[PDB]
Amino acid sequence: GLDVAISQNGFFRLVDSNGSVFYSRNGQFKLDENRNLVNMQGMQLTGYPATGTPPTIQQGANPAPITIPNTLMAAKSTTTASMQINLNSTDPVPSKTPFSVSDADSYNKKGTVTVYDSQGNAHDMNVYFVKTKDNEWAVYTHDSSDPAATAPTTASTTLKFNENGILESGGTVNITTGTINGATAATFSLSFLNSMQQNTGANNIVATNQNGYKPGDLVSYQINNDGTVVGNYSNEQEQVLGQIVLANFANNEGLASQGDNVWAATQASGVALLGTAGSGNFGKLTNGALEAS
Amino acid sequence: GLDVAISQNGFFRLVDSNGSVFYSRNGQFKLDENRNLVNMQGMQLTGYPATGTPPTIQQGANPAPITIPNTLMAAKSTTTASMQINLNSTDPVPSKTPFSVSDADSYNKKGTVTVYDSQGNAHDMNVYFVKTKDNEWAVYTHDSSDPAATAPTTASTTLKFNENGILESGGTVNITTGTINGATAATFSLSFLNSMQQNTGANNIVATNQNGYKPGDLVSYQINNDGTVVGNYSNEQEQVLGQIVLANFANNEGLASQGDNVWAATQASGVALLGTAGSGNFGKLTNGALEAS
Repeated sequence: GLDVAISQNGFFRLVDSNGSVFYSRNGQFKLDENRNLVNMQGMQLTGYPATGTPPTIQQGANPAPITIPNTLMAAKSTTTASMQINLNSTDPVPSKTPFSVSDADSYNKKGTVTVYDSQGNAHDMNVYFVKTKDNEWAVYTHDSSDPAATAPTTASTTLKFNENGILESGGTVNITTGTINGATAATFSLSFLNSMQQNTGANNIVATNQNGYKPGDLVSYQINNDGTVVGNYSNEQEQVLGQIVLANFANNEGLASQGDNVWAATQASGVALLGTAGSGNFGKLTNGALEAS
Repeated sequence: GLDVAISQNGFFRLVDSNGSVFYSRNGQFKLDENRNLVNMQGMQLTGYPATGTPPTIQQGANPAPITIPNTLMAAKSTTTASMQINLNSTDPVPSKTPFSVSDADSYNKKGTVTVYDSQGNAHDMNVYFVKTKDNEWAVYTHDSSDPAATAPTTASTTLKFNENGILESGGTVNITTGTINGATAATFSLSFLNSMQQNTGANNIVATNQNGYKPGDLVSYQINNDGTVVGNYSNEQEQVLGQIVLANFANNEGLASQGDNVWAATQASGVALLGTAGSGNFGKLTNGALEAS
């Protein structure tokens, strides 16, 4: 049961099953089976919808019943990843050829970045650096999570460093994962931005990142103090679901009582003028609410 | 990446890693780290294994995952060799005695045949012909590749020719090589079949042969149009590795779609009836494939 209060002026904007619009400062709502937020009389709380991916609020749409779906948040397939490596200029060119993922002396360094496909399976992508000549390093990649993968035989790219050790070419390359449990592979741009070749040191990965994630179950939802409604999911991600609209009238004394501190607009009240908590005419909600699903 | 897809009837027969059997006309295979030919879901193409030495495909075989091992093809120790020589009846009996591999006027002719031991070392076998009297020629042999081998002071055989110059006796003799780098010697039958004594000419070796060879690294592999899978090795030899099986059903409409273009047998389809491309129920593969290692 959500309890949300208006600190200063304004009313929540509600609708009944016929679409007639009403107003109330009562902030007692329960999530019903249709995933709407409803007061004790069944009227639905309204606000701006969220659309797109990532979802965003459309403040120019007509207000409609807020929904808090329990639909899982879809996996996002990785399309970018990065690895920042410091490579040692004094490293040997490996004598053991060819390169093999199972031959630890056929490469100079292995790193790993875990990426995700459209279905949300993890692919632990191993990245191998093989010094070929002064200042140049072949890069192989391999999906270690794919039990039916091919052995890489050809470098994905070659990093070339200038005399000061700054990466001058070969720093971005398109990688495709293996196909796990039928799912279509992730295809992503792998960047080695900020990698350098040190005059001396040991091969070391300083940072990695990637922009995908697994699917998430709804763990909790919340109303922020500006009325934005946000879902929190089990994949450590969030999605905006909508934003509560508030209403003010030129004359509150003209509003028609429906009982149960619900009100209707009249000629005497003027038209409802709409906005959001914490902007323009309206103070923030006193707090908002956070509720486990 | 191999491509042998099927516009005809017959299905390839695949297994998942649990041994469950599936069928598909899709012929897109990759050679994975496990050395199986897999489709995009990681299912393994199956067929008859190769057995024996030389490896062959039997009619009694259970289909199993095709393998294309990267393992070396083993050397074959030589067990036969031949040298066909035309010897000159007017040749002198050498006056310089004794016979010595180092004294070029102590023999009438020298030839060479390179044989192999089971490790694959080459032994350069020198063969010396010394006319002893009318129509008889002593033959000495020596492994020039073994520094510890005793100098030949006794003939390995004596060739005797009849009045027409046809070989009458002494034409077949077992030879044992020396040893190289701690490996066991080769033992082979040396044949002088088709050697002749000409009324007049110069001593001349027309042909040699032997049946051994060095070890070979895998260079390429191929699928022939009858589905036989063959490895090609750097010793200029080949090995059969297996033979892809095809399946047909009494009722294809009865097969259970597994997604993609993969199918499972059912009571409605009947049991799979197996064979090979280019025989019985099945026409040849449209082409086959050839891939470098």
